[PDB]
Amino acid sequence: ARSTNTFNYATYHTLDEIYDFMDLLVAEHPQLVSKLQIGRSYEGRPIYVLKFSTGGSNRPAIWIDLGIHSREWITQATGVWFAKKFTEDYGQDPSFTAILDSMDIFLEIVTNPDGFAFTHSQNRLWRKTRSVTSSSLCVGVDANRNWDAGFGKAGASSSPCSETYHGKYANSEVEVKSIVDFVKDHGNFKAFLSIHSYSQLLLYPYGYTTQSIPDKTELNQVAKSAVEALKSLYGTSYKYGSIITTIYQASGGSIDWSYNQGIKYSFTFELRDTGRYGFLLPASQIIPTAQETWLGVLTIMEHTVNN
Amino acid sequence: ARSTNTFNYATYHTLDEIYDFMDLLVAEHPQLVSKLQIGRSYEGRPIYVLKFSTGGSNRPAIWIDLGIHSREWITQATGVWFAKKFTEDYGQDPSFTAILDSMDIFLEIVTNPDGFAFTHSQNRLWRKTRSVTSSSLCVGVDANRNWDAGFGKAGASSSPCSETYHGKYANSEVEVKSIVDFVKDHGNFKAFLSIHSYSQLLLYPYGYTTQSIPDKTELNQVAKSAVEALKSLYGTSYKYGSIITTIYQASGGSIDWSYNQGIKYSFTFELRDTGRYGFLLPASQIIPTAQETWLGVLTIMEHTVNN
Amino acid sequence: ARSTNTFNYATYHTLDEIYDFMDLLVAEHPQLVSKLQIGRSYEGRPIYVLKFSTGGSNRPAIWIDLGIHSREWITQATGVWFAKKFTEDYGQDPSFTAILDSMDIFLEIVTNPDGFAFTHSQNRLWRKTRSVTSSSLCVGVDANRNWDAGFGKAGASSSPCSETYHGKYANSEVEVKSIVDFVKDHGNFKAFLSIHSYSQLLLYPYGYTTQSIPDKTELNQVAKSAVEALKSLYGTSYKYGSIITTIYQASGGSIDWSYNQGIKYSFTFELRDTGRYGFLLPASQIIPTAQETWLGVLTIMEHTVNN
Ligand SMILES: O=C(O)[C@H](Cc1ccccc1)CC(O)(O)C[N+](=O)[O-]
Ligand SMILES: O=C(O)[C@H](Cc1ccccc1)CC(O)(O)C[N+](=O)[O-]
Ligand SMILES: O=C(O)[C@H](Cc1ccccc1)CC(O)(O)C[N+](=O)[O-]
Ligand SMILES: [Zn+2]
Ligand SMILES: [Zn+2]
Ligand SMILES: [Zn+2]
Repeated sequence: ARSTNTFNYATYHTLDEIYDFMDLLVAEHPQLVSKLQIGRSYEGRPIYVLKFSTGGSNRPAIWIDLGIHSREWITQATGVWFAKKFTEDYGQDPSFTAILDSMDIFLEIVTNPDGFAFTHSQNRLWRKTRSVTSSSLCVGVDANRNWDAGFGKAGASSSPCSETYHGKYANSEVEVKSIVDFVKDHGNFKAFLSIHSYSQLLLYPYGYTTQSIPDKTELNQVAKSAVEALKSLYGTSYKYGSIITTIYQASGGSIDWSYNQGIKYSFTFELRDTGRYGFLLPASQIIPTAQETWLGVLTIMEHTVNN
Repeated sequence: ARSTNTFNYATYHTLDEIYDFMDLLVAEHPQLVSKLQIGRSYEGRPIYVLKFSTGGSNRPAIWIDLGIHSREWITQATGVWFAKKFTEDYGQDPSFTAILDSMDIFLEIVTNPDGFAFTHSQNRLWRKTRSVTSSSLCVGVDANRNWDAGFGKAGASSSPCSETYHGKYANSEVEVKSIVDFVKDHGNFKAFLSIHSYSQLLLYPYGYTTQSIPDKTELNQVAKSAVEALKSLYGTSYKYGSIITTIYQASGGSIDWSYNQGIKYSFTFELRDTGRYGFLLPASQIIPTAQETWLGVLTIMEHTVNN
Repeated sequence: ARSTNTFNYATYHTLDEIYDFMDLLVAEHPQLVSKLQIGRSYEGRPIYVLKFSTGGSNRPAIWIDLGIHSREWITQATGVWFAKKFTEDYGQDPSFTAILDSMDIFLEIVTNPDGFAFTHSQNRLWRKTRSVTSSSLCVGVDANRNWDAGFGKAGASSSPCSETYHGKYANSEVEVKSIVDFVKDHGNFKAFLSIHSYSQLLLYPYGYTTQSIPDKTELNQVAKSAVEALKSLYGTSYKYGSIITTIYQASGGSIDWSYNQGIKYSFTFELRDTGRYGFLLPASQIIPTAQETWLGVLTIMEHTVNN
């Protein structure tokens, strides 16, 4: 595709195609989008974040990371769609235009590029990073159990060979540390959304502890409204609540870390399909999934701009 | 450097320094080395191939190209080291001497001279050529996606601005066509090796198709022996296999083209570092990388001379 | 015959006559038909596929293979009639024209050329390939038990001398691997039809397992519609259903592999006669069989283009 207008949003793409997509979008919308490299993956691949801004100096921001678990293909596909949608709706949709006129959005489409490349090359269901560390045959860490929020506690595995291995220590994975450094340096993030796939859930803070967050009432209602908005499009039903009470105890998670940094609107989305196809969600559902999910994300952004 | 004996092999050099190196070597070893200009780059720079021969008439040959991707500096540096090594070992090492007594070696140290100059003056990470298309303000083509082997198929970009742009048509880039005309004219090449950088892999034919080559078993055995020889020096671990099964589908590749020309021993090396430094490999690793890679290349040459 | 217009479609032909037929058709309809060589048989004979296309780039396609079992002569004869039929009906029959204006059809008339030549020269009832086994005096493999779908499981024999020998490993037979690679590389096939002879059956996915396919309801109805269309011409009755529930458990089959690749409309046809003549079907039945079978095939293609 020589234009984001010829890019096939209804099909799954490779790392190269998505990175090329990034440059096309920036070339096509230079006053709105820019490409930032926040680090290099374990295998040296550049880690890219698309910044959507209409100006200002470090305006309140919204963080959105997708594909931290490589096999969750619907997320990277949705991230690409999100990127295009932002450029299409700014100056067209009153609400989204208002958000971007006062806030910046940072979108990381492929948070785990080495694993993504691997899902295309050797194993479609690979989910961890591709780091090799100590005296262990196995490879990779579950990057979403590597964050410094209840790191190493129940809800993660200490076995390097486990699919939910948390890594040697908090932030050991460069893919995670790169985000931590960017967000802490920025210092003005108001929302932090992590997109994952399948189970159709919208969860808020703490998977590592049963302690209720100080903002439970508000985040719970924001989640309720977001799920209803998402549902209004195709009838896709999502369940919502805190991570630990909704799915299970899970430690070292991204939104527990961001919420503890003071980023109030921290939520994690588990996208489409409740198991019919699971991680192998048909390409025919990419656009519909992205469209409905957008409604839920926009709902959250709206609460962030007015609060 | 006034002599190839004073040339600093442990540091990265410029195009001028490498070209001057070629003349020093030819002047020092007239009966063994000659400099051939197989064409001119897009920007008019001469394209040089060092020919190592001990006589004969169009003897079976071995082709070795390095630096087709300009930013992969470890390859041009290794290419220079190789040239020097050939002159030191011929007549001394039993095996290499036997190889050059029945075969010629054609070494192209800087296959993409325009890109190389660009990496020194404007962008250290530039990889494509410097050709200027017509309907785009972007520059260059991925020379290793421009060959007439599955040209234009999945595994390359049709967008001129892409880092993996395949170009207008097969062999559009003069840097590629120059090699194609040279090899076709010669008509007696038995080996074709393309040297690239980082990921530590030794790959054989077909990145453009899942079809296994008719000589898969043999090339796989050769690759296995070559990686073990390379590993024997410093313990550097290389993985091997076909391009598509090891990495991913990639079209317009050089060894896919050479193999389809009837050149059985077609391999591509992806040199040192698995991502720690990536393309910015420290100069302190030049000599060790060249040394170990040499063992692997020699292994391939040996299987070519006895078969 | 110097023209496909004088070609005798009511008689059985040799490999050479069919191959010459292909060239005549291509010469007469260059804008619609092209001949592709997708590989070489065990004994080195070219393996040809006729591509019918009105343009486009990698358009959704329909695959049709015939003669994988050499003695099933009615299939190759039907393949020849099919090829001619497509060139006569495009631009004449609204439905077929619509199919070709949006889709490509790939037709392999003689999937097992070595065996075909053998049925003409040595054994009219030979059905396997002609590959030579290392430690065995027996020759050939049952190409339709060599596919990577339940390969080696119940429903095939591991004995080289058996008429249903599955071979050393999945895809061991180049006649099978050639199709696999082509279809995999293409990546946009929507239907995969394999044509065999006698029993008068139309079967859908899974002969190796009793597991019901996710698309059983749709394929079953499509099958019902296809058999009704086929019967409507001469009253030929066909039975339909899954391979395992209709005939018997059979592993390594073509449509089990194609369906598992994501090609929804995968069906296998067992043509005319329920046993009176068996494999030795009279030439006088070639055209009537081809005509009625076409209606069934067209029916499937129609469902493929609208879904
Ligand atoms: O617990 C996990 O690792 C996630 C679910 C999740 C998501 C966010 C916070 C805590 C848990 C599962 C998944 O989304 O990665 C899907 N999966 O690859 O099993
Ligand atoms: O796919 C590529 O373009 C190469 C790897 C490669 C090398 C040979 C044949 C097929 C692929 C990557 C590289 O060696 O050029 C390093 N890079 O990404 O600049
Ligand atoms: O099992 C076979 O070999 C086929 C029947 C068949 C056909 C398709 C998928 C599974 C089985 C019988 C035949 O069509 O090959 C006729 N024959 O016995 O040569
Ligand atoms: Zn996940
Ligand atoms: Zn390279
Ligand atoms: Zn059959």
